[PDB]
Amino acid sequence: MASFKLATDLPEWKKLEETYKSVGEKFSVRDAFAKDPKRFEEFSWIYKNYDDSKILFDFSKNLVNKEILDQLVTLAKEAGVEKLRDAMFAGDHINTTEDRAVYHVALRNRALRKMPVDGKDTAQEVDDVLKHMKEFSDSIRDGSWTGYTGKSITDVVNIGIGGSDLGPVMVTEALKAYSKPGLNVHFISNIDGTHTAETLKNLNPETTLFLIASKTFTTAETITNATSAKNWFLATAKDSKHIAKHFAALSTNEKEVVAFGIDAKNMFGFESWVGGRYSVWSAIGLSVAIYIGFENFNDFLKGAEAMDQHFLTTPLENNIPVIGGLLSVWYNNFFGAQTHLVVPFDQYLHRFPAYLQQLSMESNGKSVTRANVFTNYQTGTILFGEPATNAQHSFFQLVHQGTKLIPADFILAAQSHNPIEKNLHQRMLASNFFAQSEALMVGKDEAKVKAEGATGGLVPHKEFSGNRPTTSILAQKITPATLGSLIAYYEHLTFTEGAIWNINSFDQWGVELGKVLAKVIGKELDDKKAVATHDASTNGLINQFKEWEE
Amino acid sequence: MASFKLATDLPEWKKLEETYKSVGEKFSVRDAFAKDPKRFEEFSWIYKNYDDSKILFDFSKNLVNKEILDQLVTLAKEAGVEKLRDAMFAGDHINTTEDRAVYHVALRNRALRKMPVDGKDTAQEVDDVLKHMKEFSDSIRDGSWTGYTGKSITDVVNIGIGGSDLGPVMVTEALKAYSKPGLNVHFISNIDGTHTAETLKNLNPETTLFLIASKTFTTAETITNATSAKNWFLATAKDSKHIAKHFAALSTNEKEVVAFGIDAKNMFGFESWVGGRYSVWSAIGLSVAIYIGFENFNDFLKGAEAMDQHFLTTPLENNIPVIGGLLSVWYNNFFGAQTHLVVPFDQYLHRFPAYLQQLSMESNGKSVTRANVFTNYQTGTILFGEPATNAQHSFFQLVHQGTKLIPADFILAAQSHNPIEKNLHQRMLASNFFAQSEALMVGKDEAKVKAEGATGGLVPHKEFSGNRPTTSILAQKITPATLGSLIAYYEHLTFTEGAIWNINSFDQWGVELGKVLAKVIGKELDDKKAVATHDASTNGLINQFKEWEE
Ligand SMILES: O=P(O)(O)OC[C@H]1O[C@](O)(CO)[C@@H](O)[C@@H]1O
Ligand SMILES: O=P(O)(O)OC[C@H]1O[C@](O)(CO)[C@@H](O)[C@@H]1O
Ligand SMILES: [Cl-]
Ligand SMILES: [Cl-]
Repeated sequence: MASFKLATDLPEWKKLEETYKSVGEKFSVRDAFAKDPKRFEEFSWIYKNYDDSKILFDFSKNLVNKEILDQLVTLAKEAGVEKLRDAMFAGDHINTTEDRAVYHVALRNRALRKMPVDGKDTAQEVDDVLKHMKEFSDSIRDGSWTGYTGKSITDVVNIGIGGSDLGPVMVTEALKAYSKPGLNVHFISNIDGTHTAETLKNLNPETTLFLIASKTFTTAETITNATSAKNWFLATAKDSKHIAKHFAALSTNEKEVVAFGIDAKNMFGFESWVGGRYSVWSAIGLSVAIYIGFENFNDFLKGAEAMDQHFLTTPLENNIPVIGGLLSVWYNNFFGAQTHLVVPFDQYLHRFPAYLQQLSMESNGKSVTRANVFTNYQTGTILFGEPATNAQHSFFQLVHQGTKLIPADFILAAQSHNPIEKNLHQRMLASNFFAQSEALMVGKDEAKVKAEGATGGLVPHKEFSGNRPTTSILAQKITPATLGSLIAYYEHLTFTEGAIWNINSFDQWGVELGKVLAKVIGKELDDKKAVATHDASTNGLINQFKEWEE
Repeated sequence: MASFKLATDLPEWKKLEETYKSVGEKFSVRDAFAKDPKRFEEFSWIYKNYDDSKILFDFSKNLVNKEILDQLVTLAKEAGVEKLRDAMFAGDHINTTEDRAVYHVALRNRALRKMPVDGKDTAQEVDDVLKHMKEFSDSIRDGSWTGYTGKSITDVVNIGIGGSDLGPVMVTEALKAYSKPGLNVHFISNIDGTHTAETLKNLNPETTLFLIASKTFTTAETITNATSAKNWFLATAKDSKHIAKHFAALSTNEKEVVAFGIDAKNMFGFESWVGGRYSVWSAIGLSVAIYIGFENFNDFLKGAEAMDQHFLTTPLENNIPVIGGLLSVWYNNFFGAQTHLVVPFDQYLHRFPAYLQQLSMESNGKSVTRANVFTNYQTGTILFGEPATNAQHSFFQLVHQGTKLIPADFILAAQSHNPIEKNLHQRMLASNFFAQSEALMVGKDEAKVKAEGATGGLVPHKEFSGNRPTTSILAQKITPATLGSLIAYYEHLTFTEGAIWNINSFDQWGVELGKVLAKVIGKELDDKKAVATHDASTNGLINQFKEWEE
């Protein structure tokens, strides 16, 4: 049980409402730098990773000062962020609505600390599956695991959706510099048949390995897609006994895996207490281990592990994911900003925002607290983004000159995996990273617009308000370890947010209605008889489809 | 000059504020269907394309009725949406801040109507460039245009960013079913050197064609990327005279094209009155013409042309892009929703939301009206999305159970280009399209949660508010013509929004400050001396980078 019902009940929440009116709403970042010559030092933190690599988190261009952050910290203490965190790490069933542990932290327990669920250490069982993942990925990569005609595997297709897809996609894209030429990964996720047809078009069944990734192993799209891949494989291979060399499963559900015709020796298991949107660390990351090798995958886990130890052991006021979460609440609940922009100045990280969208929004898009009452305040933010410099030429116009507050996180690596032309492109990329946050803060007033040459009614069109907040995250390099630490940062930021809002960040009851309603309609699409069983819009859309379908 | 200063000054705006309080804020869609047995018929419209194909636009699950829509129409009339539209089509300089025509409509004038800028018909000059595009793309595709060693082209790389990139990417992805095996398109856009290195990795200079796409032909990232591709080509080809077989330009700026070492015969020109985010219809779409053939590209243009004729000639109250724009304003300015979700139930359309993000947000992210005063009300929405069914497993949890209003557009084709398994996947995909909008509208109350088996404090966690609005857009098939009509729909929706807000949807002054600030910093990154020329955050970030860079 929670210690409180609603976040709005916490005494510091009421205090922050007043602080918002007196100091927050008209906060001047320019004035803050001028008041405090140590602002950068006070509002930036160096994270040191397990391998002594570093990441600078600079919050100093945010609409925050010591007064405000101290209050947000007091709010975090009243909301029991620490008690909930420690319960999570203790293996307690803090996913209250499903009565489950929340133990993604245990997936990357490479130190083999004691980490019990139901009073039973999980360290060894997690480790065993990783050992299996190492053996199998090494086999694929060295060419000793051969297909049904005795050939080495050249292509691996992950089939899965949401938590079983976005992670493998994002991380294989992000760490693509660590891949081996000739060993390619592919993804089928959408039920849209285009996805199957386009992905299998040029693949050879003799040298293609499928990974069927589903926590439940009952997701409608995934089982259907896996059946279609099995059909495609057998159209060439003919005999079902060959499936054992070409189909593995990443799942919690051994029963359904085996019922599907996948051998238990080819299952890479995980438990219920791994949420899908926190599963890349598990068996789900097998595609990653194959693409870039197990040791790199282990390094990614150990980056998460080090950020977990940071989150667990650091006082709130210096606790980097906590500070990120506190600013989010500040913007979401006091300013009323609805969005949170995440912009990697990194092409490899192009699918990093899409990944964070699930982690953040599926966790925190809730309307009911742990005391089982409805919120009377905003919960999860809408998270979006694209890589820079692309994003500068898409929607940054609105970020600079629009009417909406859009808290933004910019991410850059100091070193590129691709330092072509003796780093000409890298320095240009970096210059944009620095200048965009600079621009958003400093703006450009009327006087400067006039000095730069505009007259009359053109003048206001060229003004920049400035005072637009950013968080800058500078890594040395986007290694596996760095990426693991960065994801864990957003995981614990997400944690802090949900803890303050007193929501359950770890369930997803909101997907069930669409699932049940789609099955009903799917049966109705088995003929071309007009339907009148729904609302008139749903009926009209279905009936128009029936007239227009093949 | 504008007829009014601020949208908030229009008498109907003030009326709508009252209508919002009395009827809008607590609007019940369920009650609306029960009051009006003809609601679906009254709030849905069939668009008929030039080829007699059709698209159903169903607005009936929105928070609107006849009273509200009539008021929004009166607002559109007070704001002079029609006068501004007709000025645009007349070739008038409605891009007031740059004193330019806004004439993307003239790019797809395949009927060769008289469409003058500065009193001079553009029909023939636009047509001439399309004839050049047809000849050249036919040459590439039939193999008669050979590289410097006499081989046919196998790969085409578009180099360009923002308006010069997102369109080519989105449309080649969307219409990929119409492509030819062995003739591939690639994109370099980011200045991040990863983008160049990864794209050119496996290409052969002897059979690779570059399209340097830049309206200005001065964009820093694009010229740098084009120089790098020219370096890569010449590392193999050795002699600069071979460039003429491997480099074309899509630009307004012949001077800079020629200074770059591209031959004028290999330039595909367009004019200043084509905004980048409305340029795919121009020479910029050359990659599309090569990928799927000129005739398919012409069909795409003629789809835009037909939607333009719809927009131009239809009374507001039946004018489909107008209705979409009016609902946007309703949600943005009366409910205070900050976002607009666009979800294609279509894998090919995976980059359709990212494209719309520029069109919408770069157009409408403005704070200054055509009367040259600052707005005191919300302008552009934050547009985001991913394809379904993927999006259902990412952030739809928040769309169903979060605390934010998120107006959503769902798009489905009744027929797939990939109807595998006698349409098993297609019917499943469609069932999700229908069920998601159904679910968002109908919700699930306390009583039903109890009937379905929940007790005690679990009950509220499983409730769905419902009354969550969607627009459903059902096409027969995503042909070129359909896609052209769909983009033009968002273009004219964007138009309507900007017209009501009295902003200039056609400039982008907001990108200049970041550009100027990045050049300053770029010069500072040419050494490793600490810098103190900026704010302390910008200085600290730069200095940390200098310590950590290669
Ligand atoms: O891994 P599974 O069980 O196929 O589920 C896929 C996804 O669908 C959800 O259950 C519902 O969105 C996600 O949380 C999950 O990641
Ligand atoms: O086509 P160009 O001139 O290289 O410009 C690229 C993009 O950058 C902008 O000028 C600024 O974002 C866009 O409007 C444009 O599409
Ligand atoms: Cl603002
Ligand atoms: Cl709501």
